[PDB]
Amino acid sequence: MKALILVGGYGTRLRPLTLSTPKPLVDFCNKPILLHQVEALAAAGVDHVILAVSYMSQVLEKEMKAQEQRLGIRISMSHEEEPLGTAGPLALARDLLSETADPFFVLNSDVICDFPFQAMVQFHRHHGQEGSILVTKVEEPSKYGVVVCEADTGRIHRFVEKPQVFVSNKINAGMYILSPAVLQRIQLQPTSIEKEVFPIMAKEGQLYAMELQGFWMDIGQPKDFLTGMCLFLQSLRQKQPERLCSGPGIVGNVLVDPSARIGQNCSIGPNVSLGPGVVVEDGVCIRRCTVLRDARIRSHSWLESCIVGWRCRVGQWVRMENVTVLGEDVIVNDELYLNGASVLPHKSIGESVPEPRIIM
Amino acid sequence: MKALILVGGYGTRLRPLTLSTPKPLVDFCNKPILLHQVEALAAAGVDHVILAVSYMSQVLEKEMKAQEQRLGIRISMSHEEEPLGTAGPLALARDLLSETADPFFVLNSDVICDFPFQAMVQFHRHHGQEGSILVTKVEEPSKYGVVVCEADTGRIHRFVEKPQVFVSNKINAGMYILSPAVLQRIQLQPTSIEKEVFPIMAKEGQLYAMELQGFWMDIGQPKDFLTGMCLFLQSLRQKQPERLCSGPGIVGNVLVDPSARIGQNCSIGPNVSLGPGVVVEDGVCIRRCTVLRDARIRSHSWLESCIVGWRCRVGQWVRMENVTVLGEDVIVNDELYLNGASVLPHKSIGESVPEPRIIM
Ligand SMILES: Nc1nc2c(ncn2[C@@H]2O[C@H](COP(=O)(O)OP(=O)(O)OP(=O)(O)O)[C@@H](O)[C@H]2O)c(=O)[nH]1
Ligand SMILES: Nc1nc2c(ncn2[C@@H]2O[C@H](COP(=O)(O)OP(=O)(O)OP(=O)(O)O)[C@@H](O)[C@H]2O)c(=O)[nH]1
Repeated sequence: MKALILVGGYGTRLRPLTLSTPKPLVDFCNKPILLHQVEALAAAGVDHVILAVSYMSQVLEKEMKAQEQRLGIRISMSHEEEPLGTAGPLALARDLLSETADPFFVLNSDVICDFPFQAMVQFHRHHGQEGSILVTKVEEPSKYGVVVCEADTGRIHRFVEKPQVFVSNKINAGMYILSPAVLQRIQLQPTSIEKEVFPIMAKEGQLYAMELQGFWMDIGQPKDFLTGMCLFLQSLRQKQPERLCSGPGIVGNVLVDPSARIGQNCSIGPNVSLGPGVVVEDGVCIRRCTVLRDARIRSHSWLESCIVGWRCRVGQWVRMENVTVLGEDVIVNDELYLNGASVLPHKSIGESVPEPRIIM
Repeated sequence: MKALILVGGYGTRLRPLTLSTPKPLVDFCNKPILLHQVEALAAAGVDHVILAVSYMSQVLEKEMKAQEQRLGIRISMSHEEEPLGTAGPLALARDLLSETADPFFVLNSDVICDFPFQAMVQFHRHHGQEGSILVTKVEEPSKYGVVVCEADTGRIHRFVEKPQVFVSNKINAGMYILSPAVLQRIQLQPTSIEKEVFPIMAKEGQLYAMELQGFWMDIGQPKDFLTGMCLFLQSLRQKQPERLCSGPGIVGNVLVDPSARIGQNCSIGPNVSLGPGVVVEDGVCIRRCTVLRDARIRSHSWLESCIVGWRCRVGQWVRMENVTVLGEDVIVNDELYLNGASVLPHKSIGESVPEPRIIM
């Protein structure tokens, strides 16, 4: 099939991470999240996907042009200079996606599940109308478009009603199979697919709703980034137990990259994903954390529920907790305490942050 | 002469403006500050200028090499790959600054003053020694690197100083004359000139001082940028009053580019620097505020002590004050009070913000 991941957004949620690199090139469990979705597409049999680029096209173009030939598929990219939202990508790319009368796949980048492409195309053949979404039921999140669905038919009566769920209990997981007939309904203008097309789509009855098995998380937020990392390591425990590292100083599910290094007398606790090149010295405790490429974590420090970005140097006897995000090349001095520090890139910290702040 | 302007330190201070363009290329009084530097250098009579370019290398050099042909002076660019601090620059360009036994200018990226290049190059020869610095008198020397000198030689005993040094009352204005033998005190490793080379040169007896005559300011902080603005607009009233705009609603020292347009029945207050293309609508009271390029400020707004970045949109009845700095392409919604808001680029604000805060 031909597919489409709209990957151009300014990652304003997940901001210090998405200041250096784009949001799809943020390394999520030792492999970028665009690479997760496009690798699942290549597993599903989609022959062709094109990126819908708006911002930091350089790095995305380079890495994706390499991974094009990495795996046997023709993957081009549609470039936009003015950000047309998440719908204008459809009409910008309508030149090649209005060729045949076959449905195309539109995914958010920031969504990680296990991807039922074949189950949803099996779903989409039944109702035969324009658009299919998949949805996920969680109680507390209402950020996305919360949807109202039918019985095992699945037809959408209503969606996009504002937060005050009241027993709806289904939120759309941002993945669509659209017919090419709705390609002409969208126009070139800066438009959002989530709140412009889909409302009249829902009052027309053309959306249908496949709902998902389990392990879904959107990881556009750093707290949601660590929660999705927890879920993804749980799913890898239930699927590939040999990938998760296992030793005497390893608790729970830990995803150590082979290029990484872990010193002795150090307790890498549960739900940790060390990146390619990290140096965790002798005596560090790390639980629930994400450490990205080339980040050195010096000895006797204690990290819980925090993202440590690229080329960071965390000093000795440092305590970082409560979802602390560090940008690229952030240097924490020794014996400091960071609580909720959102640190921008290229900043050396010599002073504790005892309350959640944006260090700038 | 040869000049060496250090221009590749990341502008961590005055951050939402330097998260998009480099600190040398941010607009200060409608011109990049680096262009103030090299234009007064080319007026004074240096042969060429070496730039030390690390951070946003391509976008800075893409304008610098287009300006060198228009100036009439040559430009070399010592390309920093690791950022070698603020002294490792002239260790990188050692062979360029070692072509002849000659003092060379070393300049900072942030300083703006009446650059006294010829009086400085007259002063450096009389004292004989290896290096001379341009100092300036402050009002209150509370916490900055302060300098204590001699009576008529200016032989500075001690250079760098942590606070409660009250006896000094003189600071480094960021301009240095340097003989090539200082060039063989340096090493290719990353180092600072204020931290280590000037400290041992004030141990030697080579470092000499000569204080300026008014209007010095850095633009490293954003409030320091705003007081430097007017420190410059008071200068443009004192020296070349033709450049400053004057009109019925225009009061005080205002700078307006010819592309900038202003509706009627408004009140542009003193110390305003409207950049190129900016659209000021009806009834918009702008005072003490620099408005960078392509920024639209909608009607009935009030702005005081503020920096509006590139291509921002300020809504109707918005009250922005207290060094509220908007980054590039920040859309402020109507009827909103912003006080202290540092707003990161590509971010829309729907709530008013009463307390000083970074919006990430
Ligand atoms: N190609 C492209 N993709 C876009 C554009 N705007 C949004 N997207 C995509 O929309 C997807 C999901 O939307 P969001 O969850 O709100 O993420 P976002 O674009 O980073 O926006 P924020 O709310 O600021 O985080 C993101 O993965 C983006 O890649 C665009 O203008 N061009
Ligand atoms: N080429 C280069 N120049 C630098 C580097 N670091 C500092 N400089 C220069 O050193 C001079 C003094 O530094 P600062 O005034 O503190 O400016 P800054 O580099 O933006 O750093 P902060 O204001 O502290 O964020 C400036 O002219 C910088 O351009 C560097 O790593 N590479």
